[PDB]
Amino acid sequence: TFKHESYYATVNELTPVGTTIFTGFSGDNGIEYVIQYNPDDPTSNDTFEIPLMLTGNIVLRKRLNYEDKTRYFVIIQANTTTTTLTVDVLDGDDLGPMFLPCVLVPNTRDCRPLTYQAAIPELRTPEELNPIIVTPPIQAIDQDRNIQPPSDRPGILYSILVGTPEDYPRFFHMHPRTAELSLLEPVNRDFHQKFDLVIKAEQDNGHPLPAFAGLHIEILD
Amino acid sequence: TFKHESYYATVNELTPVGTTIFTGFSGDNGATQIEYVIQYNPDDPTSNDTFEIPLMLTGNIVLRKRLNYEDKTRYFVIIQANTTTTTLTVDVLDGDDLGPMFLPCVLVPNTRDCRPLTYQAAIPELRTPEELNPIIVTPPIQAIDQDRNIQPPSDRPGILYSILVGTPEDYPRFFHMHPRTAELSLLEPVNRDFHQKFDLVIKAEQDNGHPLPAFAGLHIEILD
Ligand SMILES: [Ca+2]
Ligand SMILES: [Ca+2]
Ligand SMILES: [Ca+2]
Ligand SMILES: [Ca+2]
Repeated sequence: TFKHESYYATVNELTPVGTTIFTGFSGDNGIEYVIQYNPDDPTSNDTFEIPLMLTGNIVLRKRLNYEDKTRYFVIIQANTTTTTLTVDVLDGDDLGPMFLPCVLVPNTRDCRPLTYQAAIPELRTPEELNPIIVTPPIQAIDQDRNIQPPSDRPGILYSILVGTPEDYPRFFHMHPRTAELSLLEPVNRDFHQKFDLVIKAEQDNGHPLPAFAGLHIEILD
Repeated sequence: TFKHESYYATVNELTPVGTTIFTGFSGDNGATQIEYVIQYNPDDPTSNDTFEIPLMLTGNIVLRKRLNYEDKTRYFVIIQANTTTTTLTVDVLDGDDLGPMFLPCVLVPNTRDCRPLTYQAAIPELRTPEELNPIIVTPPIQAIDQDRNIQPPSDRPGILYSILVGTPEDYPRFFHMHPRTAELSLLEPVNRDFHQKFDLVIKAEQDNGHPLPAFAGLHIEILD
């Protein structure tokens, strides 16, 4: 018979296969330990294993994914008595940002491509137009919705990656933190009728994992 | 007094902060209380920031910062015992934290980002799939893992190609993309009176449950 009647572990979703994720039967706290097929949670015996049947330590056998599954009920049997180990997956930083709005493409987890829009009158000063209004507003968030603790959450950096015509940096500046768009110089429609830019949103923590969107800017009368 | 002149560990780049990554001082295999602490290494300054010994008496090494195979793959960790030092060489193993990239990948100046791609094709009107297939795309559609050194090779995901979205909306009637080769097939003759051009978005993703997709444009002109 078992000392507690149920047990609990957490595992970061990035934990490599082969890592030992629970040792709590060691130290008088639990004899041959083996994992049972759990009818109520079929995939748990595929995801976790006890390689050394005498110590009862549990090793991760398949790669986890917070987006697919966050809780496992692992039935462990001893030689007879069973117990349930509940294993909660902790969300890890394996995804980058997404721009909003994100309308999912049917039968995917991918956002439908997005082209933000702006329109600038010709021959008017930065002074009269700034900030330039983008529709919908430029806005990105982490696809990782439940990183803990909150101090581990990255910020997002916005930028203009590339664009046509190639002299766009002369006319536009994007704020790296707010995505606010600034005209730097009046535009003459005799020389520029439209700009087509690619905007980037990335994480500031050394793991950019960037998302991209379009920004089309019309130049009016 | 250390038992070996130097030591060696590997660590997967995805290993969470807080994980214990080397235990090889623990079973009488280190020095002969006995206190293990990490020194600043002048020749590798960031190693003492990346690794720590929280329990000074057991000498086990715990990862303190998140690793990145793309920035750095080898650490020289100086460990001192109280007194005598030794070097632990730590190799980072490439982990699956990046998805594919379409080729060619020409880097955008001052970024690590591929310049976006629009693949091109041009189909004559009124000609059969039989006479045109496979449709020639320029450059050829093709993606590879951004993770360049995954080991062993049996751990490498396969790549799945698809047409994500497109305009005009009846493109699936005329075009099929092979999920594994990216080969593009015309399914039906095109009449230029009804269809002049197609603008598609192509996706390349991993088949291992961690898609991490890349996207590219495919423009198709319909000629005389
Ligand atoms: Ca995640
Ligand atoms: Ca993230
Ligand atoms: Ca990698
Ligand atoms: Ca990969």
